[PDB]
Amino acid sequence: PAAAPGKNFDLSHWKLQLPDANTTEISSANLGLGYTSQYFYTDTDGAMTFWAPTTGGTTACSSYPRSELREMLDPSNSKVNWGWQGTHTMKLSGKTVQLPSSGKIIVAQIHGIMDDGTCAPPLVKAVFQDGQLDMQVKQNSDGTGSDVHNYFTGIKLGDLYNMEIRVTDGVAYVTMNGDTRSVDFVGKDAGWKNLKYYFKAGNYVQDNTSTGGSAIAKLYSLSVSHS
Repeated sequence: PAAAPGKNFDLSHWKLQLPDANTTEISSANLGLGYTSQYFYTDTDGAMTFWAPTTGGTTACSSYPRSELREMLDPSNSKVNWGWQGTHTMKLSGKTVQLPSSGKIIVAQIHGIMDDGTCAPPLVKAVFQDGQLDMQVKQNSDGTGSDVHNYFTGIKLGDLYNMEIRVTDGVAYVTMNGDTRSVDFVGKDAGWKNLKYYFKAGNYVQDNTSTGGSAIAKLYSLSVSHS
């Protein structure tokens, strides 16, 4: 077998969340030993790949199944996360190869978290459909209300894309393929100062129907920078 993704990529600052029955989480340490399964594997082109089925497990603060990386500043403490001040950036290149029957998955996020580690809302969701990418940014830190929608066209099922998600001083900057949009989330609602944040990338499958099928998403590069 080809080298597992945590041998190819530096995953020392991520944990992996799975769409198995008991929604399992593989620590950074285990990713580093070379964890691989039907959910997470190195494909023949080298890509780090998710398979998640729509009938998979979903946990307490998720309506849908995922095979997805969750950023761990401190591999042993998921309460260590970053905030609105300074600069925090994820860059990745990827492709979505298979969709569920909904035709929709999420391929990257910035998720909110409370200081005590409890559930908070998502801040940025990279919503992938064949030929429609919506980098949605939440407006209300309490989790009510609608998102600012940011639409990019022409990115097809199977196309390689380049993505950046940066937060600088409470402004979110969302970029597909050199097209950057921004949303001043901390200027829209000072409550965002009271929350912390971490990155996510992989396959969060927006379909939980019994007949939904499964989704495959790939990453060829993934890095996080905290200026």
